[PDB]
Amino acid sequence: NLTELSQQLHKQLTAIAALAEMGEGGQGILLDYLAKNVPLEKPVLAVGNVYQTLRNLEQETITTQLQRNYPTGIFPLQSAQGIDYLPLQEALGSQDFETADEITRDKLCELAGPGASQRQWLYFTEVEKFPALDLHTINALWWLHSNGNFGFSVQRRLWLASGKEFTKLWPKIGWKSGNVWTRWPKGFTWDLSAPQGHLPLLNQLRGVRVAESLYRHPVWSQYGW
Repeated sequence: NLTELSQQLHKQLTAIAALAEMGEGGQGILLDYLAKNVPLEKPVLAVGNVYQTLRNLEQETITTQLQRNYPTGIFPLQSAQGIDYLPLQEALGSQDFETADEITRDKLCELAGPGASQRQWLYFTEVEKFPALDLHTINALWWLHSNGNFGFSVQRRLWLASGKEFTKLWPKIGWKSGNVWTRWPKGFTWDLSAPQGHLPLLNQLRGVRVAESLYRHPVWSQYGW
């Protein structure tokens, strides 16, 4: 039974869900799966789902073991500018998407430099000059810890599937409901019941220029997003 479920890891989510509900046996299988695939070299959703499913059990022994074996998560926290992405990983690992959103916004300004860090918002030109590596790390964390539901890559593909029309994009990802913009922060859905691409948020107070620059950034094609 359990070995059959083990082979389903390589549809994958159903097996993962089943294993986690099967006591020490199934969880032992999940834990062993991480040991054979962590650290990731490329983002693999199954690995993210295994880690997050185990985290979601909220059992002390599992959580402690995960924190001990994988203190920085399952994905290398790489930065072309030496930025620390652990607080982001920790927020996503705790499924605190609201905090993760806040951190991501702060990290993008930090990535852009002292100018954006001071004014606390971005210019589209700064977005164009973002290093691909940092965007990859940030997006991977969102993607891996949300069953592929969240991430700029997710928003970008929906945008492409909308003929690059932002007015069609907003209702799909829940940032607009007809003629009314979703109100920050209470109007947004900070959990996995949110629509595909709902997070991270990109404030439209200053237009779509930042968003478009981000979606058109070479990182997505370069890293196979």
